[PDB]
Parts: sequence; C-alpha cells; structure tokens
Amino acid sequence: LTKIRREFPNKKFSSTDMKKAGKLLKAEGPDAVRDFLNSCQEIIGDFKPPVKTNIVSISRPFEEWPVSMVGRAIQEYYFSLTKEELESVHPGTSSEDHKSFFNITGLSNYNYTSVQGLNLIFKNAKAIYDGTLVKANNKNKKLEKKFNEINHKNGHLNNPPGINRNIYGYQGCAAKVFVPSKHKMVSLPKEYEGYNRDPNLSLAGFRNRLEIPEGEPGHVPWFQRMDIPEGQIGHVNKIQRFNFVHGKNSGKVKFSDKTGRVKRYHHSKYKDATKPYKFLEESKKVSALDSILAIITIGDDWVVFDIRGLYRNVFYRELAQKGLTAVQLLDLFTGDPVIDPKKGVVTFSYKEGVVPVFSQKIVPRFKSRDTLEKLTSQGPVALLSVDLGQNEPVAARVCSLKNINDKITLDNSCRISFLDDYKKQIKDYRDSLDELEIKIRLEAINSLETNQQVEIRDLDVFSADRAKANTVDMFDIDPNLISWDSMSDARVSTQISDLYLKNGGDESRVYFEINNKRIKRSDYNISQLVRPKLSDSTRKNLNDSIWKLKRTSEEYLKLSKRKLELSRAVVNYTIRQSKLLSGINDIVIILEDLDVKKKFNGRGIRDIGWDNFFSSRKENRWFIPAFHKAFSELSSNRGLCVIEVNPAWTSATCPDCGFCSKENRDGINFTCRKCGVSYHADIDVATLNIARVAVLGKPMSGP
DNA sequence: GTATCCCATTACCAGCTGAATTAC
DNA sequence: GTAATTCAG
RNA sequence: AUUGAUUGCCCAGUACGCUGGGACAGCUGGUAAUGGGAUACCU
Ligand code: NI
Ligand SMILES: [Zn+2]
Repeated sequence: LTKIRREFPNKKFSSTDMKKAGKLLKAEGPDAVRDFLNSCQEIIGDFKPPVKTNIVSISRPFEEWPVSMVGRAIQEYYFSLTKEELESVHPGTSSEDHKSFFNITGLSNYNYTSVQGLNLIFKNAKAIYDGTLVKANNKNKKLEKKFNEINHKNGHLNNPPGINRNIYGYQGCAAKVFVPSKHKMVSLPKEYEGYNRDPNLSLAGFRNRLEIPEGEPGHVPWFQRMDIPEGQIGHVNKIQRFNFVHGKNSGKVKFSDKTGRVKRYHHSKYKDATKPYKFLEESKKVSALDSILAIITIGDDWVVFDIRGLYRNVFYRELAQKGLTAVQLLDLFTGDPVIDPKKGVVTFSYKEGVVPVFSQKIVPRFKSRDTLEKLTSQGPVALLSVDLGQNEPVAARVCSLKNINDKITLDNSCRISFLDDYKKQIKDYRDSLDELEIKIRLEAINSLETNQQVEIRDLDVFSADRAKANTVDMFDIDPNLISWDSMSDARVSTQISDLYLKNGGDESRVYFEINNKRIKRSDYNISQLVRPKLSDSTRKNLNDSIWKLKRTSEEYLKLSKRKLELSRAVVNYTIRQSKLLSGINDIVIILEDLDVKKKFNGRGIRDIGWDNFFSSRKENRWFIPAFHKAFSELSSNRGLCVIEVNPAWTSATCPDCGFCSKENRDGINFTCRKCGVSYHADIDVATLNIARVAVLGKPMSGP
C-alpha cells in the first residue's frame, strides 16, 4: 500500500484513511484504492492534543476492576518473561487467542472477556516490553559508533519496566452522555441529586455575570464595577460609590472588552483556610447540577466524569460550531479515553483532523541551509533568532528573509526585547522557592519540643558571632583587619587565610590536604570549620520533621508548574512579537544547539558578607533549559519550524569583522579588538551571528 | 575539596493516547 | 444491539 | 441566553464577594543528572 501512497506526495492522508485503504486493497483491489485515495478529503492536521477530565464517581475502587486486575497481571507476567518466551506466549487479536492464552498461561482473567479491551492490554504490554530492548539497542549502537569514530581518529530484563496502571478505553466501552434514566444501577453523591440533562440539547447556555444579585455566588462586587457606564447592566449606584476606598489595588471588571474563558463557579478560587468560601455548599450543588456527565461502562463497573474539560478545551482551540451538543462534543474526540486511577482523571484525545497542527521534528544543524531554501522558494519566511543567556534570559531578533542570499544586518532586522514583566516573574519565582524553603523549615522547627525549639532558634541568631569569635581565637588576628562585609564564597577568597599567613602562621592549620594537591582553606571553609553545630538528637528530629513536611507539601508541584507556564508564556510572547514585527506569519525559529542536560543549570546565589555564610543559599538556577525546551517543543506542539544551529564562536565574532577572539566578550558588553565598534554581546552580536549561521550552511570558524 | 544520606526538580528516551463493518 | 474483526505507517 | 468560552490547573491583587492575567501535548516507566540542606575527613 506504501507504493500507492507514494504517488500522492502533495496530499496528506489521515491514519483512518490509511487503515481504511488496507481494507479496500484487500477487498476489491488497487483500482479501488487509487479511486478511494483520489476521493479522500485533505486533512488540516495530524496532531492530537489531550484533554483531562475530572472523575465524579466510580462503582468500585479502580484496583478492584476486572480490567485493572487483568491488566496488572498481564503486565507483570510480560515483564517477568524473556524475549524468546514472550514471543511464543503473546496472543493474537482473535477471541480464541485470548482464551488459548489464558489456558496455556497459569494466569487467569478476572471474568474479563472483552476482545477489544484485551487487545489493547496485550498490544500495550508488548510495546512497553519491546521499548526497553529498543532503548538499549539505540544506546549501544550510538555508543559503539561514537567510540569507533574516536578510536579511528537480555534474558530476563535487567531493568524491567513498572506497571502501567492506566486503563485504556475501547469502542465497546466508548464514552456516552450520562442519563440517569438509562443507567439505573449508577449512583451519585449527595450533591449529584436530581441530575438531568438532555444529551441532544445545545450546551450553549451563556449568561452575563453582571446580572447576579448581590447575595448570590459569582456576584461581581460593587467596588470592582465602578467604571461601568450608567446605561450598562453592571452599573453601580451613585450613593454607594462614595464608600469606595482608593488605592486598594482590587481588580476592575472588563465589562465590554473581556474575551476568552468565562468562570462560572469560584469555590476552587478560595483554597485558603483563614476564611472558608461563603457559598461552598451552594456552589458545590449548583456546579454539580450544571455538570456535563459522561459514563464509561466496562462490565458491571462504571465511571462518571465531567466532560466540561472537553468543552472549555474545544472553545480554546476554536473547534466548535454553533449550538454544540454533548453528543457532538464527545464526537469531537476519539472514543478511546485513558483512565488514570492515581490522578483520578480521564484523558481524552482529539481526532486526527480536528486540530489544524502538523507536528514536526527539530531540523538538524546540517539541514539549516536546505530548509530555508524550500521556505524562501514558497513565498517569504521570517527568521527568529533566540540566544539563551544568564544575564539576559532570552534575546530574540526577527529577520525578514525574502531571499536566502540576502544580507542580514542590524538595520535590516528588528530586536525583540525581553519584557520587564517576565524578569519580575522570574524573580518572583525564585523568591517563592526561597520563601517555601523558609516556611517549611520554620514549621518543622515549630513542630518540635520547647527545648529543641529554643536551642535551634538560639543557634541561628548568634551563629555568625560565635563563628567569628572562634576564628579570632584559633587564628590570632585583628577582627577589624578583615572586611567581613566583602567576604564571599562563590569566588575563592582568603582574607582570613592570608592574614593568618603573616606573623609566622602554621601552614598545616591554614592549608587543607587533598589527594590531587594541597589546597588553601577558603574563607567559607574557615567559617564552616568553626561553625557551631547542633546536637545529634536535635539535628535528627529537625531533619525528620523537615523531610516529613516536604514529602507531604503540595507547593513544589505548584512551583514547577509555575516555572513551566512562565517559560511557555515567554515563548508565546516572543512568537507573537515575531509575527507582529514582520507581517509574514511563517515563522522559523533558530535556536543554538545547547546541551541542557548539564553545565547550564545555575548554582545557588549567596549574598555578600560573612553573616550570609550561615544562612541557606538562595535559589539562582538559570532558565536556559526551560527556555530551550519551551522553544524546541514549538515544532512538535504547534508545527513551527525550529532549527538548532552550531553555537560555537557566537557572540564572540564581530558582526562587521570576521575577527574571532575570546577577549571580544566582556560579559554584557562586546568590544572587538581589531575595530572599535561596540554592540550588546547577547542582544545584537549573538542573535545576528546565529541568524547568519542559520542562513549559511557551515559553523563559523573561530580564533 | 571529596564522600554518604535526605528533599525537590529536570533531561533523555522507550512506549501509549481508533473505528467501520460485520457477526450474531 | 452489544461484541468481535480488521485494517495501519 | 453572555461583553466574554460552565469544570479543572498556575500567578498577582483583594472589601474574601471576586477581578485581572497565564499554560493547554499529556501520561506511564527506567536511568541519569542538577539544585538545596545536614553529616563524615583533615590542623
Ligand atoms: Ni548565547
Ligand atoms: Zn570587526
């Protein structure tokens, strides 16, 4: 069938058509398959984003489901076998094959005979088992090839995979809109009483938030509606306006220009504990009755879940026609959702042709010149060069590349400057990490007994003074001689060590012996040597309390997410600005190929001074890996063209002169040694050189 | 400067994420 | 009327 | 029927009644790495 497909290069075929093409080819013949492929409609995309839904109620715990018990059993049996044994035991797709499988194997199904369901289990388990062999083979083949070039110039799985607890739905258990009339055995919690929703009616029930009365859930407070005109719905009284205190920085409602998501129930906004939500029960009941419920029935077990997750996601991607119904909403997604028992969610995937995105891979460095040649052949293309750095989190420059042979110049191109808001967000993220650590430690300290508490609190406040006293004692020196407020640990400083070297100080006391060579004790090393230590029992208690609090803390996940949305927001803003500056919307993103696995994660930062040696180091990890992944994943998640070029000798070569030297870079300032022209090291030189490398076919020469 | 625990995160790479028709 | 067959790069 | 698109998740404000934004390719598994904090070595 592949040869027949190869004669349609311009037309893209969906997976359904290819699977349907095989049936036609085996049924009628090549004339039929060509005729069918001629009549196939062109697909607008092939990416299938997932949507997550909240599970409402379940008949049994997911561990007790027949599908879960058989799935875990089959997975364990497969992962306990060898390659030769698995090939002979893996069954076919027929019903008789499954029964034969359970007969030859001592393993027994738990009254689960669904052919489609067991077909998914066997197919997925073998794929996971074969994944380890593929993973090892590619690693070995790459390692052997890499070592060969440098030199010239099994049984039971060693690392068996874990059990995949996800339940994969099939056509037999396809999601249907829940009606209590047709599901008598299905129960529901108390808030889900009197549930009623006709599947075929439109879900387009839209209402204005400004009409809610002042004593009802969702009401927009008066002080947030002071800019609404008199003739509009949300206008506030003139007498009541005099009670508005200014400067409170409370939000202002967007009564006319608001676009995007509409929030209906706000019980989840009040996730604090100082004051519980006033309408918690009322909003819970109302949201329960306004839920859109779908049901998956596997055997005698059922899952009821919200498909409001589908609805919001569909309106986000602008994929719904007028008057969409629950049945149509479920038709927008494939009828094979995945159930996650641990997270308590049911995941839906879009159908292939719904989302107009063609996922693409990263263009390699040697294909940079070829890729732009095709892009410039079919109209123009906008170059987007992004440089990742520490002082500048990302520097972006947009180039309108009408012809591949055109010259790229700072006057020709435009620079996309990093916003101050994103710098503030990065600083706030780091501060939130530091405050989370401080709060966790403080709560753990407060969890201890009074004697341990007072001991720990006493140690922290006078930790620096006692250490300084120990230094001035063991090292006889004037405390005023050493500048304690300029002492540092990141840079090797020996202010105390050098002073002790005078007056015939002992070499052994000031120097530390190491296997490689003798190393002089740094000032931070001196402070840590004489730093007072807690008692063993108190230290153990504090460590146990800290670990217990951290294990159950839910803030680390929130911070990791917050970083993810921060990086993605920066990337989205950069893409939007690239579209805005150069009117053409065919953006190609040029990245520098970075090994973000290591050597790009920043260290912690410590404030200058001796007193800061005894406090926890502040978080200062760089955002380079986050921005690299967020930019690189644009190709797979959104279909954009992303190119990774060789980063060597970028920002070190003069944009005007070919001279290359390491001395050209002085940090955030670029000055060439041959010519006096000066530019910004990252914003101007780096982006321009990256764009030139992308347009050209070879990495730049150095030194 | 090195070494061992503890907590958190990640990077890389290996999977996975139907349905029309027929059978009965 | 739910469940088994049958396609794929 | 709405200016706006009903659940969920993240951030900042709040009079705690909400507003203004943000992400929307996700999951499972294994390995490795990094960051932070203690402790051990040494005069
Ligand atoms: Ni750079
Ligand atoms: Zn020059």
